[PDB]
Amino acid sequence: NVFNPAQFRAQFPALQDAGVYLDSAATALKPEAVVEATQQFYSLSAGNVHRSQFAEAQRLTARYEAAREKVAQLLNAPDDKTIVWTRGTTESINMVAQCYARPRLQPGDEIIVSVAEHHANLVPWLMVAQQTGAKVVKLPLNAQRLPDVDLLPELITPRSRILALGQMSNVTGGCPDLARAITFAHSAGMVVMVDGAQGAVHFPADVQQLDIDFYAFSGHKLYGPTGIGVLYGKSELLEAMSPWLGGGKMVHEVSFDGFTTQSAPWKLEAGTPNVAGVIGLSAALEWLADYDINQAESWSRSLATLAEDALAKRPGFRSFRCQDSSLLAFDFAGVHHSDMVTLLAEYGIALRAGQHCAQPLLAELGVTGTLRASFAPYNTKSDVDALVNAVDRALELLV
Amino acid sequence: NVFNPAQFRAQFPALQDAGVYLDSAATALKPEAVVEATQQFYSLSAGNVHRSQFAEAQRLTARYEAAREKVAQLLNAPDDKTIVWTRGTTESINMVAQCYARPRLQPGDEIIVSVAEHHANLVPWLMVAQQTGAKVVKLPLNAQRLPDVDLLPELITPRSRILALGQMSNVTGGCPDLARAITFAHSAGMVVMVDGAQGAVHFPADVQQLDIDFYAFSGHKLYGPTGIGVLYGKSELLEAMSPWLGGGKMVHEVSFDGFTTQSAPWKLEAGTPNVAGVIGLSAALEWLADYDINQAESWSRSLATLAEDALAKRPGFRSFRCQDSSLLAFDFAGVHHSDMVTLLAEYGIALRAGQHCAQPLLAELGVTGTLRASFAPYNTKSDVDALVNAVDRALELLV
Ligand SMILES: *Cc1c(COP(=O)(O)O)cnc(C)c1O
Ligand SMILES: *Cc1c(COP(=O)(O)O)cnc(C)c1O
Repeated sequence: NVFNPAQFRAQFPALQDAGVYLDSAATALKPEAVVEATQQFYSLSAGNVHRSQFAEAQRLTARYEAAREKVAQLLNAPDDKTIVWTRGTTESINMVAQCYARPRLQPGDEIIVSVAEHHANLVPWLMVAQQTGAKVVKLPLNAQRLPDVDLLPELITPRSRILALGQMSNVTGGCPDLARAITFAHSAGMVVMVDGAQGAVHFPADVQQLDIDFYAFSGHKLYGPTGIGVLYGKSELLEAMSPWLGGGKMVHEVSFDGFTTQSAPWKLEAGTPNVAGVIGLSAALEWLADYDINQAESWSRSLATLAEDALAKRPGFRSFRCQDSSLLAFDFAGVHHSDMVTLLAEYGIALRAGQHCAQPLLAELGVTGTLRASFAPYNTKSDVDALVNAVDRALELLV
Repeated sequence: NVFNPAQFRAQFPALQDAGVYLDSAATALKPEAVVEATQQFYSLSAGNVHRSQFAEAQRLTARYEAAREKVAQLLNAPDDKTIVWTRGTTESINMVAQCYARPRLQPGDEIIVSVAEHHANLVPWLMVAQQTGAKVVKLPLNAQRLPDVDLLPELITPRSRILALGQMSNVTGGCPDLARAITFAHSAGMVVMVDGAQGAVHFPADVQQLDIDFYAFSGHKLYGPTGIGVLYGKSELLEAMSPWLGGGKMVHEVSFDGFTTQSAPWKLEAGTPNVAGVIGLSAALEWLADYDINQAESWSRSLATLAEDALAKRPGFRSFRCQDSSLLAFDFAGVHHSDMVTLLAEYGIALRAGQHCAQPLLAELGVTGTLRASFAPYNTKSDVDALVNAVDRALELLV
């Protein structure tokens, strides 16, 4: 189970054309298993007849049927009925806000949201706050740029009901002390929405050991299809939630006088699922299971380190990176980000700049945007050199 | 632009393995263009670098960027910003209920829902009725099994605010007189949710000539990806709607004090889109545009006729088919549906039985379930013979 970066790399058909692909934290390239399972799914009938490809069809069904269990295995969830399909981390969090919090929250209740949250884990709370007369309370950063979990006892009041906290920022790659935050929140009877969109990729959460109430992530960042994500909830919480969308499949009986719902997870999954997305995510998970994530992520982090140490030698560098993360957000003094993104792309280096859906974090860091190079296990030491060499030449052209 | 069934048929890689595929109204097979565009999308970087497949990458971008316009062209919508991406007809209708109706509806307002509606166009109305103290009012069927649009003046009151009406039933294939219903509803100041999940496939609605307020459909029935659908709304209505999910992309500015939203359609599209679904749907639409839908649908309907006339010669047949539809729902006296589905599948015939997410319609028809064979332009006269021959033998084994 020894991680071999060249073995991992060989599985990604896009890699040759992609150049030096350093934007995995926006979205990941896919291994051949995800490409092939999706191609089979769309190249075969989903019906009950197979005159020549029965083997391939039985595989697809087996991938679909095992898919909740593959997510449960990634999170150490105790059973697969705690896994709910969504179209992404965004939908998952809105489902918790609307189906769990909205029916419960009273005027004046408080929702503590960290300053490092992606918009996905902030906007739905501002909305449900408006809807219920509840209030969003800021969790600030500490001096090392992580949500200040030590502040929580001071910020928790009798009115505190929900904590929304990201396991890992898509800007700094920082992870707050999540075990401690959850200990403090639970002493106060609160429930915690953990945004795992980056955390599931890099440090997938053991939701039992961490006692996580709700955990959300997206397939497309976890080497997998677009349009699919997960909500994990403790079984009692999924049971406590109101239904989400209404329609087929989430009901048992329906008449003009009312309806009876399925139990979770189906209660929360109206209409035709994104079958291609569930099958491709299952394929991504089954492919990923062959790799030790600790070794893969240590490799990715080591490349970010090489890059950050090198870039730190050039005039005007600033890094926003925390905890030797695989994600390297940075700036250069006297450089327009979009110019640098474009010049890097001419050198065959794919990365991005912008606000990263993290306006309050950036405001707090005193910037309007950052460049961000993120490293994955299909990157190499030569990708780091290519990045640094391209930056040198961009600086020469721009500064 | 002469329709040629053999030309249309040749485009579907699944067909050989699929046998005689008669379940298109549950979900459609895909043409090679949708398979290939999805394979390219997942086999290439979505980033800014392409060292060898720049041509393929520019195509994918062009498919994505033209995709709203391809939907607008199918519906004769006046502009592409009236097209909103969803994960399916179900989400589209819930978005209209939650974002348009819920903020407006007062205790006692009335929502008229036809007895022929799929659950997708009934459950979200029962939910928003509960939420707002509004009431769902039944639109009954006439003697020909269509929603009784002539009854509408009698059923419309001062309190009537919304009409939910299916353009085409997924059971009977029946289409109510939609122009007239919309005339009556609009005289009353009401808005109309038109469920087009089947109608977009067979008789795609001209939303201008029909003056449709909201129209919904799903990609997977329109020869296209799972996990993608459309909401069309008149521009003033999309503007009037509250935001749907909160998160990235649907906002401009976000802080702890509030947020400003994009205008429609983006206002209503939080988080990372289902990019593979948008690109594959665009590919399905561009492929479909080469065919005259009138000729294709007349061919599909002609096969359903051949099948229904033949099956009507066997003892115990009952048909639920309306208007010589491409969809043929039926029963045989003294036959357990699931037995017949299984025996047909041994003969290589793929169809299904069940409630078709239409409990109130079935209750009204006096049945618990129907078989349903649905015909598409990739079906043939020999498929009709195969179906009839298999039924004969099933009857012999079962009755
Ligand atoms: C399929 C269907 C729906 C629901 O579509 P989903 O893709 O499952 O959201 C709604 N109405 C009719 C008439 C349908 O056939
Ligand atoms: C990507 C991301 C999201 C949102 O994911 P979608 O797939 O766009 O719904 C939320 N949080 C973090 C930390 C992310 O990186």
